[PDB]
Amino acid sequence: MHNFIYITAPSLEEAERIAKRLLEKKLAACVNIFPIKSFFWWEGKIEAATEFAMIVKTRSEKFAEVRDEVKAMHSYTTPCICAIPIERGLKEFLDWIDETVE
Repeated sequence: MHNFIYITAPSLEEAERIAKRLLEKKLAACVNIFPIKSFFWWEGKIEAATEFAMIVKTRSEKFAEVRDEVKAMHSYTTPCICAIPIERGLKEFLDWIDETVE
C-alpha cells in the first residue's frame, strides 16, 4: 500500500524541481534528497558521475503517475525509477501520507 520510490537526478536543481512537482500534484507526500556518486555500464564502458538520489514517499497506487511525471521532466532518456515496498510503518505517519495524496 505504501512504497519508497527511488530516483536519481543530475543536479540538486533538477532534483528539487522534480520533488516540488510531485508534491504540488499530490503524487507524493515527502521527498528526501542527497548527493551520491554513481558508476554504471553504458556503451561498452563504466561511466562515473555525481548525482542526487531521491527517496519519494507515497502510496503504491501512485507509482504510475510518479513514474510518468518524472520521466516527462527528467534529463535522462532512461532514468532510474524503482519502487521499494514498505512492510510496516508508524500508523500516524502512513495516515498522513494517505491524507496528503488523497
